[PDB]
Amino acid sequence: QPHKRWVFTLNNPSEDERKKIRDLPISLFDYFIVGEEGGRTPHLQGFANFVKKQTFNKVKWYLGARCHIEKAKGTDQQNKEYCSKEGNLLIECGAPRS
Amino acid sequence: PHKRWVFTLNNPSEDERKKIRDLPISLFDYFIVGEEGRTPHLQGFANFVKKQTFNKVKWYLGARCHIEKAKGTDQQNKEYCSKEGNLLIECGAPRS
Repeated sequence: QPHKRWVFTLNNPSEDERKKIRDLPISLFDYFIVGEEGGRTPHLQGFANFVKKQTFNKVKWYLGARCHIEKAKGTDQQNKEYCSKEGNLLIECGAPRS
Repeated sequence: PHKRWVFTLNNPSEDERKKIRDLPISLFDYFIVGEEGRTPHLQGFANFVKKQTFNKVKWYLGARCHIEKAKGTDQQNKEYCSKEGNLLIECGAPRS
């Protein structure tokens, strides 16, 4: 079952892993935010709200194999707040839908 | 070369709108383009990461675009591009 909204984390991300995420097209998303957190072991904290419904395999293809991804929960704005809670954003793109 | 540009596209194709929307997140520090319009119209603002000049920008945004170097605050061009309030693309953050 594909869903539209995914959350995801990446502990200790490589720079090639950072560029894979930033190299995504702006059109993939209604809303996209990934903050950097932690620097005793920095992890990425990301929430993606895709335009189309996406499948696990497709969310992993886009973000990276090493990401831990699962269906998101809560309002768009709620996860925006969760992802920008250490105040070091890497990517924001779009606007939070309902 | 400059980093900050402004552009319009008069009556812009669906293939022209998805060409602009298809662009990488990693090209811009700020990027906004709203739709305005009886003759609809695309008003944008691109604050790249790298310095780019004309022929680079027009390979990215689209040939028949009307581009030029920007002037005003980034939150000024943001207010300009969202005056009509129908946003197509916002990506990054309005810088210094």
